[PDB]
This record gives sequence, structure tokens and C-alpha cells, in this order.
Amino acid sequence: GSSGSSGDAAVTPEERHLSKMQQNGYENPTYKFFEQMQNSGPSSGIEGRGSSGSSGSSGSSGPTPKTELVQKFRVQYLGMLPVDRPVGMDTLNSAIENLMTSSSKEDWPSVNMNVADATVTVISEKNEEEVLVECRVRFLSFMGVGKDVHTFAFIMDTGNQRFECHVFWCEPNAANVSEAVQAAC
Repeated sequence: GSSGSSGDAAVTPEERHLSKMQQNGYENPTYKFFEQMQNSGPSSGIEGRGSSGSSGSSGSSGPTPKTELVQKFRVQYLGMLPVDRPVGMDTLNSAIENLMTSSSKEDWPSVNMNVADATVTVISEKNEEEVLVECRVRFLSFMGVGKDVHTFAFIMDTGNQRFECHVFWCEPNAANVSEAVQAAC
């Protein structure tokens, strides 16, 4: 796909915001925190020997979940594209073209972006319990758009240092989407 306009008089307030996402993108801070978590360093002292190690998981309920509105957007699901890097405009984009050639524009099933409680869940158009894809912003490492604003992708973590890049088509542009998802971050 060859993108490029001949000229232009004035720039729209929607594009400008999209340009930024095209420059470098949006990196999630949390992800970083999850890695290096500040903790006490008692290392200092008269202790330099001994081997130990334990593990466990305690559970306890408290408050109750309440009803909270949600944001739903209309978009298509090109598919999932495996990557080697957690971030990088060259990694996310590359994936786009990959899925683009994989299936046609009509091949992509019309889905809906369910943005709630900082959770990105791609719910089918008709089916609500389909949960075609389940992504959590808190886990989202990097996200950005392709050469074209209409194309919107994002990188998510599944497990075992794994990263998946999903693409979605937005209309008219991915400005209302790239903004709704970011706010969740």
C-alpha cells in the first residue's frame, strides 16, 4: 500500500494527534515498574552465607464490584502477528503489512473494542461472549499506528516473555481510538 498525498492547505486537529503516534508511539510506564520494583536492601550487614527459598499465594476477598460504564468502538480484526521485540515502530508496523497481505480488507471480521477498567478486549460485533481477544492495558508494553492512521495496532504480553501484535481498522481515523485507549493507561 502506497500512502502519500500531493498537497494540503491546513492540518486537522485529529491528524496532528495521530502524527505523534506515528513518530515513536506510546510506551507504558507500569510495565517498567513491574520489572524493577523498589524494595528494602538489607544486604548490608554481617550476613554473607546461607541458602533459602519459598513460595506461596494467599487469597482474601473484601470489597464488592460495582457497575461502571464502558467505551465501545467499531473496528475490524486483521489478525495476530508474532514479534521478537516488545516495542519498536519497526516491529509493530512490520506486523501490520504482514497481516494486511495475509487477509483482504473484507476478510477481517467486524469487531468491537471494549475499553473498560483499563482493559482492551476485542469483543465480536454480534457475539458479546466471544472475547476474540483479551488484552490488559496494565500489561500493554507498546502501542502505535501504521503508515496510515486508519490502521491501529498494539503490542500485548501473553506469557513467557512473549509479545503479540494485533492490528485493527478504524473509521474514519484511529484518533478517537488511539485516544480512548491511551486515556486508560
